[PDB]
Amino acid sequence: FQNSLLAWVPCIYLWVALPCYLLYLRHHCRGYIILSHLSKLKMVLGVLLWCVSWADLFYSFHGLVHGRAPAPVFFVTPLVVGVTMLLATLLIQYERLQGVQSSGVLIIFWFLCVVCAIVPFRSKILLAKAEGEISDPFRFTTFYIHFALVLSALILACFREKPPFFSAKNVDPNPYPETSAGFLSRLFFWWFTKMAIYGYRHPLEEKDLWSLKEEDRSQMVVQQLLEAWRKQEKQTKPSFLKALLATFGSSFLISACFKLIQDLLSFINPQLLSILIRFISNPMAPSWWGFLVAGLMFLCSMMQSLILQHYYHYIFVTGVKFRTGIMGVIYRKALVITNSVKRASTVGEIVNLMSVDAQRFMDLAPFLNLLWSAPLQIILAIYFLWQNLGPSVLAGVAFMVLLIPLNGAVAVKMRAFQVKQMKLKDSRIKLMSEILNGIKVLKLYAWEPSFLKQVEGIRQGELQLLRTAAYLHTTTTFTWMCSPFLVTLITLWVYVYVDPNNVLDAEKAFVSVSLFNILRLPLNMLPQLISNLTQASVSLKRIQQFLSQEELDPQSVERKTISPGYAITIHSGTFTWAQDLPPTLHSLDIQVPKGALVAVVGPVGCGKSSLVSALLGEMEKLEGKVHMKGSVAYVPQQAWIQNCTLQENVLFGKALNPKRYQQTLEACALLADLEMLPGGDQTEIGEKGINLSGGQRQRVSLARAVYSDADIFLLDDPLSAVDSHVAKHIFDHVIGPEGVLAGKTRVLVTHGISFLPQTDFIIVLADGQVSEMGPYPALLQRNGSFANFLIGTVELSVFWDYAKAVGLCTTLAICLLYVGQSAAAIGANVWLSAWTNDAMADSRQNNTSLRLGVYAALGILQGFLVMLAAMAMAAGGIQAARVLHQALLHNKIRSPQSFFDTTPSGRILNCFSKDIYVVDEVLAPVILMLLNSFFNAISTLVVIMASTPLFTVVILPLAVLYTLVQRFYAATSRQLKRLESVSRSPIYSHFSETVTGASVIRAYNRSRDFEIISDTKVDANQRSCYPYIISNRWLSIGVEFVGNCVVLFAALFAVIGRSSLNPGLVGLSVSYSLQVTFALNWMIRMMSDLESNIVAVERVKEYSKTETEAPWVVEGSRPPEGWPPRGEVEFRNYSVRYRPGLDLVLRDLSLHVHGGEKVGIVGRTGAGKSSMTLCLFRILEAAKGEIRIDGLNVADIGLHDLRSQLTIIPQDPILFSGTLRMNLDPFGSYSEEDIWWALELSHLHTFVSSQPAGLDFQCSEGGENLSVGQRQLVCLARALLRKSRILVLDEATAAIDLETDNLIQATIRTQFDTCTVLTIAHRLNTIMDYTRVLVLDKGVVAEFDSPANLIAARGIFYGMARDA
Repeated sequence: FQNSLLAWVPCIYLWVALPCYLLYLRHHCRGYIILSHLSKLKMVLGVLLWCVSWADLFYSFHGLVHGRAPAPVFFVTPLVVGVTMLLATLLIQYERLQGVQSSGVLIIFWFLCVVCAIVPFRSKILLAKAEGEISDPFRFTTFYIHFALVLSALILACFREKPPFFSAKNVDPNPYPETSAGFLSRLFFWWFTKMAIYGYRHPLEEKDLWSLKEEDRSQMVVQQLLEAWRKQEKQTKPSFLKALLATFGSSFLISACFKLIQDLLSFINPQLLSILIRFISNPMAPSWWGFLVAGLMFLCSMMQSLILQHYYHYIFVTGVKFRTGIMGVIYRKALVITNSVKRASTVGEIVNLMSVDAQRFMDLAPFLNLLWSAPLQIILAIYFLWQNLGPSVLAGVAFMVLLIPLNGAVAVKMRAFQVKQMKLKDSRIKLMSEILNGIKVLKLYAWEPSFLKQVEGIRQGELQLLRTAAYLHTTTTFTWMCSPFLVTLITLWVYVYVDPNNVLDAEKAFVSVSLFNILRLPLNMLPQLISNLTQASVSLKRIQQFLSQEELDPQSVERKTISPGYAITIHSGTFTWAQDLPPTLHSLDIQVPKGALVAVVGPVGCGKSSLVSALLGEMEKLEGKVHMKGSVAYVPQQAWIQNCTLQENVLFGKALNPKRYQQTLEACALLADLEMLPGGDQTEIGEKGINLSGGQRQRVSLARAVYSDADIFLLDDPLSAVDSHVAKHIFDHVIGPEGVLAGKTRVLVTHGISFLPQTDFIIVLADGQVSEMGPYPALLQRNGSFANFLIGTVELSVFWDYAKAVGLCTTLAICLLYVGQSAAAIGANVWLSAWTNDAMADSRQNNTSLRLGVYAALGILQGFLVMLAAMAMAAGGIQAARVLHQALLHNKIRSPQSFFDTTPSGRILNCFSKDIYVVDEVLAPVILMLLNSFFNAISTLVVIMASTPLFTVVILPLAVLYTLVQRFYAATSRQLKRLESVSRSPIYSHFSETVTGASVIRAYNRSRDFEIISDTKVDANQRSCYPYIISNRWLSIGVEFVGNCVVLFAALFAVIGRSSLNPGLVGLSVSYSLQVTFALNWMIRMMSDLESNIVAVERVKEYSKTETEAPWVVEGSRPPEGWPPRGEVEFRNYSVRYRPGLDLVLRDLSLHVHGGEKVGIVGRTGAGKSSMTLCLFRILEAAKGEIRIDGLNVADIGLHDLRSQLTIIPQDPILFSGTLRMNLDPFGSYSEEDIWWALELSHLHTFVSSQPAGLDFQCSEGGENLSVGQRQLVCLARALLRKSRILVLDEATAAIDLETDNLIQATIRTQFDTCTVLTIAHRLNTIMDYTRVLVLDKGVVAEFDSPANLIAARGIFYGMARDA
């Protein structure tokens, strides 16, 4: 009694001298004392001094068992001398961050600790060996480890550290706001709030993120990991694992003690719950016991949920440096791997070495501690269950383990139904892409119903396949909602029936419920652990074998010594691409003097590229030596271009000299290319840029080499794909004698001939052996081989649109079917909470059978009302998918052709691809988990208010706080993930190059510059991944504060009303409140996935509203059938426009055409003739005037009763992939004997009759498996299949030979001589045989008469005819 009271004295010194000392530490303002061995070894005497109170504290809790109760303030002292230790070992770490060499407060604090211990020390030592023997060994052997360590800390406290030598300000813009943050505003992540608020009001941009602290930069993590790798390589067993284990494994032990002292801190709270329950069952205990056990119960869950949010802050940051020091030691390897290794792989398979690999190393970081933590708090969380419910928790753990197989078999059965839904979805999207590509022709044959039905036919299969792939989410909401009940049910059923006298009471039931909740989380997240450890040790082997490749940098060329006058000197060398292959170049004796233009020529493949590769060092030199001196400019055969701007490629790491840059552009014949390029020159080139022509690319490479102005110019025939005139001009102004590169050494490798006469010097290779080395005439006269060779949020309207699509008579059957299961769960819990209040003295308390039955058959009802609601939600999700996709199709199909002209077919397809996939198979389970987690946080919070009603008064501000933190978090964590997505891609797009073009980089000795560029591209990703690691901690602090104020109040209001409560409903109210923060984290995760995934359904509903003209059939205004060959198609003041709001394309046009007569439409380009083929077909709806067919107003018919009476031969020949039968009659109303006859008229009969498939011939993606003329014969065959009375031919003589043209015009003349044939053309010779010709000019009719009369009229057609 007289020692515990004394133990408080130092522990009350810190907590009163802290606020008057921390404020002092706001007066140095720059300390940063360096972490030496006297500090990191000093703040670890804190953690052990804490683990020696925990071991002492839980010995008191072992007094509840065995009945022997310690003193009331005898388990409190270990819990206050175990928080000042977590405050000592934190003032040590925070004083170091300031400039406090001698602590002052901490030294006298340790002095107090030792002095306050001496009196208890001198209270047992005189009674230890004098009295006798051990005498309670635990407290006697624990009081010294809190004296040995306190004396060690006192010794290490009165020391003095080195001077701080704090740095300068060193940063003008906004820095990381953790450096220079308070002690409270750093424990609670309060420094992020300034961004969160900001992120709510404005859109975050890369200009707002935080500059990295210096030790986190991209170049200072790869530099430390490189040194470890090199030190490992010196060991002459090169393994990579221990290199980064010795690199980061010291910031991974700082995160393995937070995890420890948070795993140990989470088992206190069940024990305090047991104390509280035992207290309420006793009516004589003073209330301040209850208030003290309800106060500790919150200040022990507010530092178990604070140490955990700081373990995550250090293991996520150490994971952003696993994959930053690895994406930089690979990129530093990609620049030195020999070319054999590069050619024995794929450029895109090494990109995957950090795109796919080396990025799951940041996923394995969080899980790398569950390797020792998850076992630790199973083995421990069972030990506490065992002393509560005895061996009857073998079943409650066996079931929760057995739940891993029967929940991992429903993650590989959800891959059999997840690939079958990917092949089918990709077939559907391929059909959709084929429709969107050619929609013009598919709109104007009135084939819309056929292809629409064909798309619905294979959407039906996908929906039917989701009818069985969404009944495996019924089995993922079971083990999440009905497992917490079923473990309790199995445990209690075994417990009450393994022994008749196992009385079930309040503590046994509810503290063990709490321990089951603890045991749950580390137990269901072993599957992910094994998944990662097995799929991220495959990655490590790939990275290890890549880094253990062969680097070719053996100084293969001496850049120092040459006999004066020569630039290149090869001395009998031999070269091969790889040692296994036979040598490619043998015994080369080459003496290229300075400034000389040497042309290296020979038979095609005689060793031309190999010579340049050897001179650059790319070839493995088997024997010999090469001495080349000077800066080398290299022009590769296949030009390599950065994903950058044409000025930066041509600059290529040189200072912009505009006087010289213009000269290089003019000499390399690039000033011409600066005109027709979109942006001029600053346009991007490459994959995100514009595909330049091959000649343009190789001239860009030549310009890069020329502007580099190096000493030597190695050339690999850059003018292969360049026109002769351009090639000769380039040779004159750049390469040849009069060119700029006159005083510089040159080397030429070529297949050509015309450059040899202008050459200064020529070397002839002979199968890897130099044959002749002489000038052009000397070699020519010898008759050698040379002679022979010559952003906001979503409104309620979106959710109501989704609910209406699902069916608001099925949205009800879900939102009042979780209410039923919520009520059944509350009822089962209340029934248990009345079973634990057994008849405290009565023999007839033998209704264990009844009490167990009305609990089993009432938690089961809570099962059959979540499967019956998960199934209803799955059915509603697939119904919404079907309805929304049906609307999307039936709208975009009927959309006017103007919408397709405006919008590119790429923006259309993503909606059918990525805005429906989200609607189809990620919204259904996100809704389901948001409903799972909302009806767990509501039952939990209405079983508390039902027991202690006063508690309700605190739920109004703890809901304002929770919704406020969600509104502020989701509005920022949404922008940081978008902002991270747009910056993760450039790293890989930059690693794509520097692998393909590492030879060019090395040639301009430009490897350091590219390392710098990769560092600043990894660092821009890293500036946006450091937030979103802290917006998730500033959230989990504002959610584990709401979830721990509920813990405080559910106990405070249960001690306040202790006279009406009983040991039962308080155990429920309290133990069922510890996991109110596990359902508030899930309801924050899902409420923000949902808020972002649901913009897509309002996009799908936005694009389903675009205006359309959709009278396919009127069925009430049907024109008379049996259409006659009257052909009396007459315009009447007709006027049309492509775009609503533009000028009149055809103004006041008027004509009358009799049946069968041939009328031709000709004119200048842009006269609107094309749109004329679109005005009879009502593609562009009649604006002014009208159009009449046989005296009938066309504007009064269903569109598919208009277009199904007119036939054309459309401009673009489109063949939709499938059988050739489909491409001739999609509606399938044509007999097969007529089809073949049409193929004889089409003159395509020979092809189809010869082919084995015949009527089932397969077609590729739009007529690339068929020649052009075959495509036009297919169109003509469609025409003969239709054979209406009106035909509108469309200019089919543009890019085909005459023979096909002969066939098509002959068939038109013969077969359709009984039809009204309208024809448009630019080739008048096609229409010279037509009876009458119509000529349009400026959208108004000018001449309309016979070809002879129009020629006789001396008109525009007469002038146009002379032009042909």
